[PDB]
Amino acid sequence: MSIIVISGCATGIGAATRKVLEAAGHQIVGIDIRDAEVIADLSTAEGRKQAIADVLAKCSKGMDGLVLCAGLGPQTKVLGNVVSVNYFGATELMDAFLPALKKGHQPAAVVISSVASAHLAFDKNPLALALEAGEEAKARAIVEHAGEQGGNLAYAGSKNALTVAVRKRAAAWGEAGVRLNTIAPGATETPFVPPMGRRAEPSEMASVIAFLMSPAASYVHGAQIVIDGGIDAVMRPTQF
Amino acid sequence: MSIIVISGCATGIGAATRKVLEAAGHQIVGIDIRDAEVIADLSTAEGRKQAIADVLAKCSKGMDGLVLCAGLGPQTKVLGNVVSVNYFGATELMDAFLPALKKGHQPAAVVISSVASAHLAFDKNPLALALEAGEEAKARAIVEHAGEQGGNLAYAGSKNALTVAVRKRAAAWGEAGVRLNTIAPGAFVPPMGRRAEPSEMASVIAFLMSPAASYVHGAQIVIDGGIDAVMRPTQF
Ligand SMILES: NC(=O)c1ccc[n+]([C@@H]2O[C@H](COP(=O)([O-])OP(=O)(O)OC[C@H]3O[C@@H](n4cnc5c(N)ncnc54)[C@H](O)[C@@H]3O)[C@@H](O)[C@H]2O)c1
Ligand SMILES: NC(=O)c1ccc[n+]([C@@H]2O[C@H](COP(=O)([O-])OP(=O)(O)OC[C@H]3O[C@@H](n4cnc5c(N)ncnc54)[C@H](O)[C@@H]3O)[C@@H](O)[C@H]2O)c1
Repeated sequence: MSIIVISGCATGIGAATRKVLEAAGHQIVGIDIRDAEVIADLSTAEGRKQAIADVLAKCSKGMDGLVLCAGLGPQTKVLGNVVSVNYFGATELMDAFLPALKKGHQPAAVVISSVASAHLAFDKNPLALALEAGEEAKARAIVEHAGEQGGNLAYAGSKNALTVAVRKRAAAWGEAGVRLNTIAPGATETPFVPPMGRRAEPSEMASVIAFLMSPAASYVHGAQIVIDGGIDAVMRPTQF
Repeated sequence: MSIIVISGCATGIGAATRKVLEAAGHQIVGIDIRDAEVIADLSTAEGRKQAIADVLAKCSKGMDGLVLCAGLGPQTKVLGNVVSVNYFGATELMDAFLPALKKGHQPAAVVISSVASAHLAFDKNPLALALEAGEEAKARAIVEHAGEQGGNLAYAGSKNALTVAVRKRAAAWGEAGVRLNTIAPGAFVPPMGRRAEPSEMASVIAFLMSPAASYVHGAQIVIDGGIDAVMRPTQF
């Protein structure tokens, strides 16, 4: 009846989000390497193509929501996968799912970026043009040839490009009647109480996603919601 | 039982916020020039000081929340008031209420800034140094001698300084165990294709004042139907 598609649903935020949205009465179609209705590794072009097809086959009448939580962190063995999953794993899926989203009830989507998205300027992001141009092989080569902290480049670079990608889609998605926002998590407890000085439980990310997926955020669109206990504000008080 | 102080409660977002927070079971202590438990004019230092004392008198045991919605837009007769209310009307109150908030239950505060806060860079803000130093007379003088479109300067400049002020208070409020965030209402046709209802600003404030936002602090939530994204895709 009310379908919400969730990538990266097996663990962390994706899993916590699935739990919350399921309690809200939604039917979840998850995408992940395991424990998901759609088994897929989004690190390759073919893998996402198949994941997209498998999802749509289950959402012929459309979908009410989309939450893209799949992601890989810095210090991932093969840095090329960080770029593939973090960027294309999100961009290709949201772009292919928009038609189905347009047919849903109060359709909304949330993309999980990262506070890291702001540690680099898009115009000075070594991956920007390649990613924006869909040149996956090139983007993966950039980080695998970066050397020193190529991990941070791959992570912050993909996330920064991802947040911009989402923001540049605001006009089109708005026209389609589908809200699209990102959350930018800070330190999460992935293997109430004031936020400053502690990590967040994955559920604290999920509670914000639920809000962004609900009528309470009916006028929130194209925004990046930072969920980091205040760290970003201390670091960049004049930058927002 | 659960007290939430709301400035600018008489109309707009402040009125809608009072409504939603009351529907949640909160007791509201409003601050405004009319239709409020605390009648006050935040455009002057003495007005704020009196407003602060009147509120604290009703919150001797503390308060659970604070929502600062008082504000004046560009094209206000006397521009000095735009700066006084938008900036000092917010900063002096949040600073004076922190001790009370600290005594609260899951205390949180929301300041209403504006997407206009992003139209200027803090280091290029003619009011920045003046407002940060608490030089109200000088700040009012700047906008009153700005001539053409002093209204946009007063507004954007006060809002920009406000967001920065709130962010510069993240460390202290974080240490005090009180969350402090801002929402930046939109202020042509947005991507979502329509104007916002005050209730759509209030529902976000309600969220920020709730446990659902337990890990959201020092953030500025833009509520503008997508305009900011279209205008500043690479800036956030
Ligand atoms: N915890 C943090 O420090 C932090 C901070 C900022 C942003 N984030 C972001 O939040 C999101 C979720 O992070 P998390 O901390 O909950 O991690 P997690 O490991 O709990 O979840 C990540 C998910 O991505 C899936 N995944 C990984 N590679 C995949 C692939 N190649 N194909 C398909 N699915 C794949 C995993 O199976 C997993 O379910 C990510 O986008 C991440 O970058 C995390
Ligand atoms: N929705 C929008 O158009 C929009 C856009 C961007 C920012 N904002 C900001 O949101 C806040 C409230 O906006 P609104 O649209 O609900 O406005 P509104 O006019 O409906 O409410 C503003 C409130 O401020 C009060 N106020 C004005 N001067 C005061 C003073 N000198 N002393 C005490 N109280 C005073 C008013 O009486 C009123 O209750 C303001 O800070 C405003 O700048 C609104």
